[PDB]
Amino acid sequence: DTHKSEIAHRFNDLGEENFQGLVLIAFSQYLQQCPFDEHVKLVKELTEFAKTCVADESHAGCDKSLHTLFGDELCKVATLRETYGDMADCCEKQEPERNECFLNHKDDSPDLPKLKPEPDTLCAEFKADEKKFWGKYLYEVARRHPYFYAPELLYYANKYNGVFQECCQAEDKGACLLPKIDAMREKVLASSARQRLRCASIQKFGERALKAWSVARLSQKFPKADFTDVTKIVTDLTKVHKECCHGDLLECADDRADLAKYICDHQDALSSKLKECCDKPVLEKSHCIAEVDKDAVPENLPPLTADFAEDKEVCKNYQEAKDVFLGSFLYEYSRRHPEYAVSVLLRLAKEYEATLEDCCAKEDPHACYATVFDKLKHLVDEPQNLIKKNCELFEKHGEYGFQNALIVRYTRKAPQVSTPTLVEISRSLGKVGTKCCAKPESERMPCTEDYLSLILNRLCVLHEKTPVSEKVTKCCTESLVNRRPCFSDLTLDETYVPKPFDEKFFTFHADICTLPDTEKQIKKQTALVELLKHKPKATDEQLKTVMENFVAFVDKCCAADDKEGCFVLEGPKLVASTQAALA
Ligand SMILES: C[C@H](CO)OC[C@@H](C)OC[C@H](C)OC[C@@H](C)O
Ligand SMILES: C[C@H](CO)OC[C@@H](C)OC[C@H](C)OC[C@@H](C)O
Ligand SMILES: O=C(O)c1cc(I)cc(I)c1O
Ligand SMILES: O=C(O)c1cc(I)cc(I)c1O
Repeated sequence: DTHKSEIAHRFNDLGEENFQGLVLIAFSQYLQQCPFDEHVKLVKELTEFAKTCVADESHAGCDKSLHTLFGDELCKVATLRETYGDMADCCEKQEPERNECFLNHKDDSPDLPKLKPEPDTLCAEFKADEKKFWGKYLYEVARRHPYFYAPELLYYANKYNGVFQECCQAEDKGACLLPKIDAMREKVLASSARQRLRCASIQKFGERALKAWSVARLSQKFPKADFTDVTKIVTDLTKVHKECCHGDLLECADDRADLAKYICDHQDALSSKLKECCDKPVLEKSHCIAEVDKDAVPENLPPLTADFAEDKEVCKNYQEAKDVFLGSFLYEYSRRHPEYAVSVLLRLAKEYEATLEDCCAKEDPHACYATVFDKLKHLVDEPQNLIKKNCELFEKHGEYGFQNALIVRYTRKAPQVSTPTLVEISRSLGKVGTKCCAKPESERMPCTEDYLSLILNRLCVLHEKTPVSEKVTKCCTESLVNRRPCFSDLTLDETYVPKPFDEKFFTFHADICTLPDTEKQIKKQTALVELLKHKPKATDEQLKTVMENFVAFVDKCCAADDKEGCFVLEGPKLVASTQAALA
C-alpha cells in the first residue's frame, strides 16, 4: 500500500537531480533515436507526476509500479512505430513481458554520428546552461550504450564538471579540454564494455554466473572478509546489476546507495582501504568503493591444502553440499591469489569440481584427490604462457603491428565475421598489449583476462544478433568462463569457403590522403582482413608484400599533382599486383 507509491519513494530517496538524470538515461537507452528535446519533456512529465505523488501518494496512478509508469510513457510516444518498427508491438503486452520485449530492441550497435568535441562550442554551451549541458552528455552516452551502468554515468557527469569549470575559463580551451575528454572517453568505453558483460552474463548464463564471477572478484578485493559477508554483498550487488541491466534504473541506483552505505557501515569487517571512500557523497562514495584496490591478504590463513586436499573428509563435505563446498573453495582460493584472474579462479574451481567427481566415486578417494593441486597447475600455466608469448609479440612489434598479427589470427579463426567487426575486435584485442603488458607481475593476468572477456563479449553480443560462424557461436555460448581459452584454441576455420578478391578495398579516392591516422590504419586493416578472407592461407611474406605495395601506392598517389587522377588511373595496378603477389 503506501510504498505502492514507488515513484514518490524513489524521488524522496534519490532527490530531484538524480531522479531526473536517471529517468533521462532510461529513456535514452530504450529510445536511442529520439532527440534530447523529446526526452527532456518526458523526464519533466514524470518528474512532475513524481512531485504530485510525493505531495499526495493517494493521487490516481501514484500506486502504479515505477517501471509500469515508465513503460506506459514509452508506449505513449507518437513516433514509436514510425521510428522503432516492431518495438511498438511490445505495448500490447503486460509487464514484465512488455519490458523484456523493449529490452530486446536495445541496439548495441546504433552507429550514431561520431561526437567530435568543439572546445569553444562545448564551453559556450556549458557556460550557457550547466544542467542542460550535463543532460545532453548523459543522453549522448546512454543512447550510444544502452546498457551503460546508469549510476556511474551520473557520476561521470559530476566528476567531469570540475573539468569544464576549470577548462572553460582558460583562453586556450582546446589545449585544456581535449586530453581530458580523451581520458573521459576511455573511461566510458571500458565502463560500458564491463557493464555490457555483466548484463550478457545474467541474460545468457543466468544470475548465478555473475554471482560466481563476483564472489571470486570480491574475495580478492576484501580477502579478510568472511565467506558469508562476501556472499551477502555479491548478492546485493548482483541484484543492483540485474535491476540496472533490466532498465529498472531508479531502483538500481537506490539499491546501490544502500549497498554503498552497508559497505561503509561494515568497512572494518571488509577492508581498510574503504576509509578513503566512506565520507564521500553517495555517487562518489559508490564509485570509489567499486574502484578500491585489493586489500592485503591477511597473515595466518591456512594453506589451501588443509581443507581441500589433505583433509580426509573432502568427499563427504563435497557430497553434502557441492555448491557451498565449491563456493567456499572459490572464496578461499581467490582471497589468497590476487595475482590470478577471476576467470582463471573460476576455471580452477571447475576443474576442482571435475576432480572430486572423478575422485569421490573411486575405491580410495583421498589418494586420488590429495594431488589435485598438481592437476590444477596447467590452468595457471596456460594463461601465463598466453601473456608471455603475446606480450613478447606485442613488444617486438608495437601496437599497430600487434593489431595486425591479431587481424590475421582472428580472420582465420572466424572468417565469416563481417570485416568491420573483425577490425574493431582485433584493434581492441591489440590494445590489451598496450594496457596490460607493462603492469606489475601480480596485475598482469587479471588485467589481461578481464580485458579479453570484455572484448570477446563484445564479439559475442554482435554475433548473437547476426550469427555467421558456428565456431564463434560455440565459443560464445558453451561456457562463459572458458570463452577466452575457447577462442584462443581456434585454428583456421577449415569449413570456410574463401570469397573472390574484393577490389573495392584496394581502390581509393583522393580524400584518403587527408584522413586522420587512425582512419588510415583502419583502411589498411580492412584491406588486410579482406586479403585473408580471399586467401586465408596466404603466407606472412605474401601478406607483407601486398601491404607494403598498398602503402607505397597510397604514398605515391597522395604525392601526385592530380591525386584523384593518380588513384583512379593507376589504381588498377595495385589491384593487379596484389593478385600477382597472392599467386
Ligand atoms: C531535465 C535535465 C535537463 O534539462 O536533466 C538532466 C540533469 C538533471 O542532469 C543531472 C546531472 C547528474 O547533473 C550534473 C551535475 C554536475 O550537476
Ligand atoms: C558456477 C561456477 C562455474 O561458473 O563454478 C562453481 C562455483 C564457482 O560456484 C560458486 C557459487 C557462487 O556458489 C556459492 C554458493 C554456495 O553460495
Ligand atoms: O559495480 C559497482 O558499482 C559496485 C558498487 C558498489 I556500492 C560496490 C562494489 I564492491 C561494486 O563493485
Ligand atoms: O566487474 C564485474 O562485476 C565483472 C563481471 C563480469 I561476468 C566480468 C568482468 I571482466 C567484470 O569486471
